[PDB]
This record gives sequence, structure tokens and C-alpha cells, in this order.
Amino acid sequence: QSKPWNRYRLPTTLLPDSYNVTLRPYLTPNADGLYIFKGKSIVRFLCQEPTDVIIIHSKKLNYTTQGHMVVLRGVGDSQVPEIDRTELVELTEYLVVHLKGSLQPGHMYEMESEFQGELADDLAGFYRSEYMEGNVKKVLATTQMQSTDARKSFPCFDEPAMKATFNITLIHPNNLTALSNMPPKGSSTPLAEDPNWSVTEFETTPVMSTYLLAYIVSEFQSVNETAQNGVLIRIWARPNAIAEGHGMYALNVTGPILNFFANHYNTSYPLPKSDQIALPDFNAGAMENWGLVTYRENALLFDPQSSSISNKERVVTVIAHELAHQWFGNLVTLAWWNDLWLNEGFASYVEYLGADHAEPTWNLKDLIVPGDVYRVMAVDALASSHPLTTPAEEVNTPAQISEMFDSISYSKGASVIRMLSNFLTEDLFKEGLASYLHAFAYQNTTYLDLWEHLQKAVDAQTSIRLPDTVRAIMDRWTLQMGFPVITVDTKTGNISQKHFLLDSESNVTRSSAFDYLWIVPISSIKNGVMQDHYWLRDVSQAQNDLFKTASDDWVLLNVNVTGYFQVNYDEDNWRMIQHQLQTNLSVIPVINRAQVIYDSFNLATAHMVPVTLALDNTLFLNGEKEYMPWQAALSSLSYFSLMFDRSEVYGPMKKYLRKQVEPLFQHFETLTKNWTERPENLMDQYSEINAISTACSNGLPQCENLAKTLFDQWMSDPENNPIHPNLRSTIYCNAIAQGGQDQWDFAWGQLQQAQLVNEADKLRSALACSNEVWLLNRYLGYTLNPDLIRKQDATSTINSIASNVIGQPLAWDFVQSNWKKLFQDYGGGSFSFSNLIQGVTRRFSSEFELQQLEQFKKNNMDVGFGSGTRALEQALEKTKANIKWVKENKEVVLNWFIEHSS
Ligand SMILES: *[C@@H]1O[C@H](CO)[C@@H](O[C@@H]2O[C@H](CO)[C@@H](O[C@@H]3O[C@H](CO)[C@@H](O)[C@H](O)[C@H]3NC(C)=O)[C@H](O)[C@H]2NC(C)=O)[C@H](O)[C@H]1NC(C)=O
Ligand SMILES: *[C@@H]1O[C@H](CO)[C@@H](O[C@@H]2O[C@H](CO)[C@@H](O[C@@H]3O[C@H](CO)[C@@H](O)[C@H](O)[C@H]3NC(C)=O)[C@H](O)[C@H]2NC(C)=O)[C@H](O)[C@H]1NC(C)=O
Ligand SMILES: *[C@@H]1O[C@H](CO)[C@@H](O[C@@H]2O[C@H](CO)[C@@H](O[C@@H]3O[C@H](CO)[C@@H](O)[C@H](O)[C@H]3NC(C)=O)[C@H](O)[C@H]2NC(C)=O)[C@H](O)[C@H]1NC(C)=O
Ligand SMILES: *[C@@H]1O[C@H](CO)[C@@H](O[C@@H]2O[C@H](CO)[C@@H](O)[C@H](O)[C@H]2NC(C)=O)[C@H](O)[C@H]1NC(C)=O
Ligand SMILES: *[C@@H]1O[C@H](CO)[C@@H](O[C@@H]2O[C@H](CO)[C@@H](O)[C@H](O)[C@H]2NC(C)=O)[C@H](O)[C@H]1NC(C)=O
Ligand SMILES: *[C@@H]1O[C@H](CO)[C@@H](O[C@@H]2O[C@H](CO)[C@@H](O)[C@H](O)[C@H]2NC(C)=O)[C@H](O)[C@H]1NC(C)=O
Ligand SMILES: *[C@@H]1O[C@H](CO)[C@@H](O[C@@H]2O[C@H](CO)[C@@H](O)[C@H](O)[C@H]2NC(C)=O)[C@H](O)[C@H]1NC(C)=O
Ligand SMILES: *[C@@H]1O[C@H](CO)[C@@H](O[C@@H]2O[C@H](CO)[C@@H](O)[C@H](O)[C@H]2NC(C)=O)[C@H](O)[C@H]1NC(C)=O
Ligand SMILES: *[C@@H]1O[C@H](CO)[C@@H](O[C@@H]2O[C@H](CO)[C@@H](O)[C@H](O)[C@H]2NC(C)=O)[C@H](O)[C@H]1NC(C)=O
Ligand SMILES: CC(C)C[C@H](NC(=O)[C@@H](O)[C@H](N)Cc1ccccc1)C(=O)O
Ligand SMILES: *[C@@H]1O[C@H](CO)[C@@H](O)[C@H](O)[C@H]1NC(C)=O
Ligand SMILES: *[C@@H]1O[C@H](CO)[C@@H](O)[C@H](O)[C@H]1NC(C)=O
Ligand SMILES: [Zn+2]
Repeated sequence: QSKPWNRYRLPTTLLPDSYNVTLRPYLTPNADGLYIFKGKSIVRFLCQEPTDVIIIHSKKLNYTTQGHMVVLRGVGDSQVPEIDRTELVELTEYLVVHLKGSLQPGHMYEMESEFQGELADDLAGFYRSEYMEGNVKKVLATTQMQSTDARKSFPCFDEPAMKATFNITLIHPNNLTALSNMPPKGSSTPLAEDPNWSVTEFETTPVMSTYLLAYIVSEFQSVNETAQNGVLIRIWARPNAIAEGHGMYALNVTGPILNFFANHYNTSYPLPKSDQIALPDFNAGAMENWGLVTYRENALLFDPQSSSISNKERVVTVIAHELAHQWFGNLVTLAWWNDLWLNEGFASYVEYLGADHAEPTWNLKDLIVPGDVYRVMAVDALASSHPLTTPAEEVNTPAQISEMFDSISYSKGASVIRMLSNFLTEDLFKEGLASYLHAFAYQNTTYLDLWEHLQKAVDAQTSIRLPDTVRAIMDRWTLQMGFPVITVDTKTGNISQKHFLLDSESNVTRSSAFDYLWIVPISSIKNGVMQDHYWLRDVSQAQNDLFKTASDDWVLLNVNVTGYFQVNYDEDNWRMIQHQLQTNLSVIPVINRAQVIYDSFNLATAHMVPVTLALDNTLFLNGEKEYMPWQAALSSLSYFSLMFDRSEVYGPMKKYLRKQVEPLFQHFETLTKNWTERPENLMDQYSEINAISTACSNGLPQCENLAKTLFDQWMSDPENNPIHPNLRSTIYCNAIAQGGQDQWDFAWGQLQQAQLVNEADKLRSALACSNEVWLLNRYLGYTLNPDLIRKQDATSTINSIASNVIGQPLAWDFVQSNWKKLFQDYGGGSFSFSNLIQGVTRRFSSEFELQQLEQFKKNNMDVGFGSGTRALEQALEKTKANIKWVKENKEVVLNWFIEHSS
């Protein structure tokens, strides 16, 4: 039998009740340049089963407790055993307290410790954040516990089901502000040993998980609103940022989103206030800490003057996401990280609902399809994918836990929950969801608990009927990886399902308890009229007249792509669909217009339709005003561009794309009053951004003209940028393309003086669009200079250049030549050799190019490849695929484009 301090999961012998935790960061270094924080904690816990050892999480903390590493006391009149010895076991991250006797079932104990650790800038635990205000470097203190870093700030039972109440005290310079999950008890008070310091006590938290704790000490200020129930809402940011009003949009949306979720969930927001704080260079993105949610600045702040509409959308959706957790994930918490998908899938879905409430004219719910469904299907249509569910006994180590945080868990999770909601109807879903939340408030659950509660709601009504239990249907979507392609022969109304894989020649080696069969809910539209809902059972083949058609008829499946599957037809129904789109497109719902494109290209990739059938599905676009179907096309074709932009196929492609996009370009020229006012709603704003982008980048002269006109106008008046943030990336890029060192230098200047991150990113990317070799080689020379380009931007700037077809060879040489900079960039800052390699080898589609790549790998002789070690293997295997795809496709593709370019 093995020793419990060597097992990654905690015993169940001791459960915490409550914690006192006092943290004191020292924001001035110790002259050796070390910053530290000091702590003291007391954890009260209960004995469940007899035991003569206390195992508790601890990570990179030194103890300065008097005596042993902890002091142990009994609560009330409980006696307590003497401590034998206390040790730290680093591998499993434990403080282990061996006792001279056993604790007693039903007895409560208090364990006190004093400790300190590094206040590193590592974005982990209690950690520091350095940033610039004027001539001053500022340092603040803040936390990121997710997922196994609470133990890095204070010793605790750091598993998510092991909830307790937390009383937090912060000791801090007296002119700084102290924040935590809960409001402060009253006014800060001076620290008696040194009144330069203050003491802020916070109210007791609700029963909660250690990973949701947060405490922050900074100079930050806030904008406030008291919602009507009394809930204080603040937005915290850098003083300068607050003073520019960049916190306003977040303040505008937060109250609304909160009220929405409180109703949607049928459950009060469980806290007295909600803080949201914008942190500079928070690489985690955002973190749903209960009552104190942290965001990277670009994610929470918004400047109306410079930010685009897609920035606004990012702000509102990110808030909606984190706010969604305040109930789902925080109030009711998954018992273990194997069910992460539930929590994050759920928030990934309801973010759309929350944001839609705040911005009801935008139609945000639509964006889940391009943004999550098709995104995740690209990786879920692979042999190397994995189930939503993972057995709990296979997730044990911090790194195994971190692996749970991926595209499957977020995006498929959102996609399957969205499907669940649609086949139940939202009202029914909400009923079960309210029931789950009430039954499990302040406790922990598994996905089976949600199913059980949704089943309860189903069982209590008569309108919605199901082929099977919620569980049994959901098990097909959660226990096995992948999804089905649904093929229909409209001639007969026969309908099949198979495990879909983009590579038709791939060996699936992961077995399923269901033989890759799903219970599939299928909506469907015939002649623009909604048909009866159908359910495909767990069978390969079936028939229903719902999918039988006539000569003049067409049938389309999966309305609004609510189902997690792709649809293929017979050629005739396909052609008929096409005719409808040529003649009256408004009869096919705008999401399915997109679906036709999305699925067809994937099916072509899988060899289930010819590539010409997919291309035919773009033909209708010349009359399409709407964002999504265009976006589907632009997404599906970016790879054709990447393969053919250096070949005889390109000219035809561009000619074609010009043809398709011009009418749309014209339409906006009209509708925007010669580009003087943006369209009204989000979707139309996106469509315009896409058309202009496409028009210019395929060389539509009217687009080129505009781009040159506006940039001329800007250079004549630098302080008054005429270009609307929405169009900056296109206009900037095209203009620099049409220009020389005049345009490039101006832009570069603008970059060096640009205050706001997004504007800098747009100039940095545009600068890569010069068509001059000397200008792109000069600019590469700049990427390895920190005074000119931030290290954290270098590999990205290199990829932008390689994106330019003129820049492809220049970038590829730069990289091979400077590969002697793995041993300069591996110690100071990661650098991400993985991203750089993948981006620069992206185009490689020929035998010759492959020999070059092999020949480059022959520098194997040390220097290695670092964090891109075997991201070079992926690049070799990706070129082989490209060569093989280009041989099979070149001819057919070329002919089609010529055929259709007028
Ligand atoms: C976790 O933190 C709690 C808050 O600090 C502790 O509870 C506090 O204990 C204090 C003393 O230990 C009490 O303050 C005063 O102390 C003087 C001693 O000189 C006493 O006479 C008074 O009873 C008391 N003052 C008043 C106005 O009653 C606090 O009463 C008390 N604060 C509370 C309960 O909110 C917990 O003890 C601490 N937990 C553990 C396990 O140590
Ligand atoms: C928690 O305890 C750790 C172990 O006590 C501390 O880590 C130790 O830090 C020492 C200095 O910071 C290192 O020793 C040497 O220190 C002298 C004088 O400061 C230097 O000249 C030497 O360069 C240095 N030795 C070397 C080989 O570089 C210890 O090596 C080091 N031990 C480790 C890292 O295991 C932590 O400082 C302490 N942390 C906190 C936050 O209190
Ligand atoms: C947070 O919510 C506020 C309340 O809805 C928004 O305030 C509105 O901002 C609009 C756009 O900035 C203003 O519209 C126009 O602004 C121009 C430019 O100054 C004026 O000339 C026009 O008179 C005005 N009205 C028009 C075109 O009809 C609104 O006036 C203003 N509304 C209120 C009640 O103040 C905030 O914009 C919003 N903040 C953010 C960052 O989105
Ligand atoms: C954290 O603070 C809370 C709030 O005061 C403490 O809650 C009290 O716990 C004591 C000791 O069990 C009880 O006598 C009181 O009934 C509780 N008060 C309230 C208002 O709930 C809690 O004990 C503190 N935690 C720790 C570790 O001391
Ligand atoms: C809070 O107090 C500290 C200590 O005085 C201030 O820190 C100094 O700020 C000045 C700028 O006015 C700098 O020139 C110094 O280098 C800082 N000193 C140290 C030791 O860090 C700080 O500015 C004050 N902050 C607020 C918000 O009032
Ligand atoms: C949760 O939902 C219930 C049921 O919808 C809410 O109670 C209803 O509120 C309306 C208010 O006009 C009444 O007319 C209904 O008859 C109520 N139903 C019941 C069963 O009481 C309830 O208020 C919601 N709670 C929260 C916290 O949002
Ligand atoms: C994790 O969650 C379960 C519930 O899913 C908790 O078990 C419940 O505990 C409460 C209060 O102690 C009781 O009312 C119920 O009888 C329990 N339900 C069960 C066992 O199904 C459990 O305590 C939580 N685990 C931890 C470690 O807090
Ligand atoms: C549609 O499905 C039906 C049956 O589910 C298929 O028809 C059968 O095909 C077998 C194969 O040899 C024949 O022996 C049977 O006599 C047929 N059954 C009938 C007509 O009831 C039919 O081929 C399918 N259509 C397709 C795939 O297009
Ligand atoms: C498919 O999705 C569209 C959105 O693209 C749905 O249309 C929306 O429906 C709601 C309620 O009817 C309205 O409040 C929105 O304003 C509608 N928008 C548009 C553009 O019509 C449509 O109802 C969905 N159809 C089905 C069958 O689910
Ligand atoms: C809208 C979301 C996808 C935003 C997202 N944030 C989250 O998922 C949070 O709710 C996560 N729970 C926090 C997190 C993120 C990354 C790594 C570790 C921990 C992120 O930007 O990473
Ligand atoms: C997979 O197995 C098949 C035969 O079942 C074989 O022809 C093929 O080479 C294998 N691998 C790949 C990657 O196609
Ligand atoms: C085409 O279909 C739309 C959408 O239903 C309908 O409103 C319109 O009357 C039709 N227009 C034409 C020109 O046939
Ligand atoms: Zn999340």
C-alpha cells in the first residue's frame, strides 16, 4: 500500500469548514530584486474518519511558524494530538503533518501557519504585475488561483468540491486600495508595527471553492453603478484609463447582464457587489473569481474613438461569459476537473444569451455557429480528438488538469449544450437548470446531476417528447469524441449517419461504446417552410418521407445549425438548393446559407462531394448582403488562397472574387453614403468589414482607390485620423501596399507613438503589407530589436510578413538564418517557436519546399527546436498533405475559377 502524501488526490478524511487568511505583499524588492509576500492562515476543518496525518496543499511557500511548520489546536474542548513532524512533499504539492495520535470523527481542529513566498511576475497565485504610468514603473499585487494555484498563496485543501468560507485580511501600503471577493468590513486601519501600512478586513465569503478566491492591492480607481436591488457594481482600471472613460461600456452592460442571468437562472446574484478589474498583460484573458472578476485590459476596457465593433463584441461577450459563472461554476461547482467542459461549455453558450440581452439589436446568438461550432468541428473531425467526458480517475496532476482547458471543452461544450437546449426548448431547459442550481447551491455536482434535473423537467410535462432519456441521448455526445455526417438521398428520403473525418483515409483507433452512432435531433425546412422535427436513432440508415422530395422541391436540414453535425445531400437537392439561392435567397435562413458553404467544403475535404460542388455553393454570393454566408466562404477559401496565391490559379480566383464582391462593395458605397456613416447593426457592420477587406485584397480598383484616398487624407492630417476603426486594418494594409516609404514611414511613426494596443496591432500588421522587398527586409531587421519591436510581438510580426506572398520567401530565410537565436530566446521570455514555424511553413505545398524543410531540420546538431520541438514534425506532415491536396485539386480548381470569372 502506498503513502497518501504520494497520491495526487487529497484524502476525504478531513474537510475544511473555514479559513482566516491574512496576506501582506511587499511591493518594494529586497535590493537583490526579490519581491515577497508574507502570510498567516488558520484553517478550521472537521474529522470525518480517524487519521494520524493531515495532508493539505502547499506550493512554493516557506514556513516561519514557531515550532513545527504549523500549530494544531482543538476547537472548543476537543483535545488534539501532538505533532510528530511536518514535511513538504514537493511533487504532489503537500504540507504533511504527522501526528503522535489520531484525530477523532466529529471533532473540529484549527491549524495555524505563517509563511512567505515569492511575489513573482508569473501570473500564478499571489503574484506581482508591473506596468507604466508616466515615468513611473508601478507594481501591484493580484491573484490567479485557477486552477491549482490557491496553494501557492496559502496552505489549503485546494480541490474544488472542498468548499469553505473565507475571511481575508490584506495588509498593504496605506495609500493603496485593497480588494477581495467580498466588500471590506469597514475602514482600513493602520498597522501598529508600522502605520505606513494599513489593514483591510473583508466580510466572510459564502461557502466556496479555493480556485475562485481573489485579492488585489493597487492604485486602481473605479466607475460605479448601484443596480436597483442594491448590488454595487464597479469597474476598476488604471487611473489614467478610468479618466479617459474606457470603463464606460463595461459599466453600461454589466448591470443588464447580471439581471438577465438572475432571471434566466431564476436565482438571485448571491453576492452584495460585483467588481470587475482590468489588468495590464493578464495573459490568462479573464477569470471568473466570485465577486472580483479579472480581465486583461483589451478585454474589459473600450475606447469609442479608436476601437472597432468587433472590439465591442469582445467586451460584451467576455463580460457575459465571466458573469455567467457567478451562478454556473461558482454557486454550483463541478466536483472535479474532468467535468470542466460542463462549466466552461455552459458559460461559452450563455455568454451569447447574456450579451444578447445587453445588445438586443445585434443578433449575437448567431455568432456561436462560426465562432464555436465550425471552429471546434475542425478539430473534432480528427482521429486525434477526445470526448467531452474524461474519466475522473485519469485527471490527477496539475498538468492533466490544465489539459482540460481546450477547444473541445469550451466550444463543443457550448455547441452540445446549445443543441440540448434547442431540443428541449429553452423554457424547459431553464426549468431543469433552475432546479439544478437550487438543489446544489453552495455544493458540487457532476454532469449526471444536470441530466437528472433536466429529466425531472421533461418528466413533469407533455409537450416535448424524446426518443430516450436525456442521459442516454447526451451520453452519445459526451462519452465519445467526434460528430456524424448526416447524408440524405432526397430521391428516397433515406438518411444515414457516419463518424465524420476530414481525412477520408484516417484510421480511427479510439473505440466508442456506441460504435460512433449518435441519437441525433434533426430539424428541417422544405421550400422555405419548417417541417416536423425528426429524431435519428442509433442506427446507420433510416427512411422518412420528410426527406423525400419532388423534382421542383428541395429539402435542407439542421435549421440554424442547432444540431452538432454536418449535412450532405444528393447532387440534385444540392443543385436545387443552389437555384433557390440564385433566385430568392431570403427563403433560406441566413445561418443555413452559411451552412451550405461550411459543410460542402468540409465534405469536399473528406471526398464526399467534389470540390466543384463546394465552389458552386459560393456562386450565389454576388447577391448576398449578409455577414455569415460571406464569412463561411472567406473562411473556407483562405486555404485555397494559401495554396494557390503563388500559382496560375490565383489570377482566376481573384477575378472570380472581384466579380462576387463588387455588387456588395457597391451596395455599401450607397448605403454608407460614400463611406461617411457605418451601417446600423453589428452583423451589417461585419459584412461591410469583410467586403471591403475582400474587395481590396482581390484588387477591386474602387476599393484600392478608397484605401489610397483615405490614407492620403490621413497623412495630410496626422492628428485627425479619417479612417473608421472598423476599416483600419484593410485601409491601412492596402494603402501601404499601393505605396512606398512615404506611407510605410508615416505608419511606422504612428506605431511608435500609438498608445492603445489594438491600434498598434493594426499598424504592425498593415506594415507587413508593403510590396517592396527592401521595406520588408528592413522591417524584419527590426523584429529582433526590443527598442523598436516588443519581444512579445516579434514572432507575430514575422508571421505577418510571411503572410505577404512577397514576404513568404523573405521570412523563411530570416528564420532559417536566425535559428541561431533559440539560445538567446529560451531563458528570457518563451518566444513560441511553435507559432513562428507553423506560420512561415504554412504555404509549403511542393516536393521542392519539403526538401528545403528537411534540409533545414538537418541543423539538428543541438540548438534544438525548443518549445517548437516537433512543431517542426507537424510542419513536415502538413506539407505532405498540401502537396497531395494540390496535386488532386489544382486542375479542377483552376478550370472552375476560369470558367466562373466571367
Ligand atoms: C478569524 O478572524 C476573526 C476576526 O479577526 C477572529 O474573531 C475575532 O477575535 C477577536 C479576538 O481574538 C475579537 O476581538 C476582540 O478581542 C478582544 C481581546 O482583547 C476581546 O476582549 C473581545 O471579545 C473582542 N472584541 C469585541 C468587540 O467583541 C473579535 O470579537 C472576533 N471578531 C469576530 C468574531 O468578528 C477569529 O477568532 C479568527 N479565528 C480563529 C480561529 O482564530
Ligand atoms: C524560501 O526559502 C528558500 C530556501 O531557504 C530561499 O531560496 C534560497 O535563496 C538564497 C538567496 O536568496 C540562495 O542562496 C544564495 O544566496 C546568496 C546571498 O543572498 C547568493 O549570493 C547566492 O547567489 C545564492 N546561491 C546560489 C547558488 O545562487 C539559495 O540557493 C536559495 N535556495 C533555493 C532557491 O532552493 C528563498 O529565498 C525563500 N523565499 C522567500 C520568498 O522567502
Ligand atoms: C453608455 O450608455 C450611454 C447611455 O445610453 C451612452 O451615451 C450615448 O452615447 C451616444 C453615442 O456616443 C450619444 O449619441 C450622440 O452623440 C453625439 C456626439 O457627441 C451627439 O452629437 C448627439 O447629440 C448624440 N445623439 C444622436 C446621434 O442622436 C448619446 O447622446 C448618449 N446618450 C446619453 C443618454 O448620454 C454611451 O455612449 C454608452 N457608452 C459607451 C462607451 O458605449
Ligand atoms: C470567519 O468569519 C466568520 C464571520 O464571523 C466566523 O463565523 C463565526 O464562527 C464562529 C465560530 O464557529 C461562530 O461562533 C459564529 O456563529 C460565526 N458567525 C457568523 C456571523 O456566522 C468564522 O468562524 C470565521 N472563520 C474562522 C476560520 O475563524
Ligand atoms: C503612494 O506612496 C508611495 C510612496 O511615497 C508613492 O511612490 C512614489 O511615487 C513617486 C511619484 O510621485 C515616485 O517618484 C517614487 O519613486 C515612488 N516611490 C517608491 C518608493 O515607490 C506613490 O506615488 C503613492 N501613490 C499614490 C496613488 O498616492
Ligand atoms: C423563479 O421562478 C418563479 C416561477 O416562474 C418565480 O415566481 C413567479 O413569479 C410571478 C411574478 O409575477 C408569479 O406570478 C408566479 O405565480 C410565480 N410562481 C411561483 C411558483 O411562485 C420566482 O419569483 C423566481 N425567483 C427568482 C429568484 O427569480
Ligand atoms: C459535494 O457535493 C455533494 C452534493 O452533490 C455534497 O453532499 C451533500 O451534502 C449536504 C450538506 O452536507 C447534504 O444535505 C446532502 O445530504 C449531501 N448530498 C449527497 C451526499 O448526495 C457534498 O458534501 C459535497 N462534498 C464536499 C466535500 O463538500
Ligand atoms: C433506402 O433504403 C432501402 C431499405 O432501407 C433500400 O432498399 C433495399 O435495398 C436492399 C439492398 O439489396 C434490397 O434487397 C431491398 O429489397 C430494398 N428494400 C426495399 C425496396 O424495401 C434502398 O436501396 C435505399 N436507397 C438508397 C441507398 O438510395
Ligand atoms: C433561425 O435563426 C434566426 C436568426 O438568424 C431566427 O430569427 C430570429 O427569431 C427571433 C424570434 O422569432 C426574432 O426576435 C429575431 O429578430 C429573428 N431574427 C431574424 C433575422 O429573423 C429564426 O427564427 C430561427 N428559425 C428557426 C426555425 O429556429
Ligand atoms: C470567453 C472566455 C473563453 C474567456 C477565457 N476565460 C475563461 O475561460 C475563464 O472563465 C477561465 N475559467 C479562466 C482561465 C482561462 C485560461 C486559463 C486558465 C484559467 C479566456 O479568455 O481565456
Ligand atoms: C491506416 O490503415 C490502412 C488500412 O486499414 C492503411 O492503408 C493506411 O496506410 C493506414 N494509415 C493512414 C495514415 O492512412
Ligand atoms: C422572395 O422571398 C421573400 C422572402 O419570403 C418574399 O418576401 C418575397 O416576396 C420574394 N420576392 C420575390 C422577388 O420573389
Ligand atoms: Zn469560463
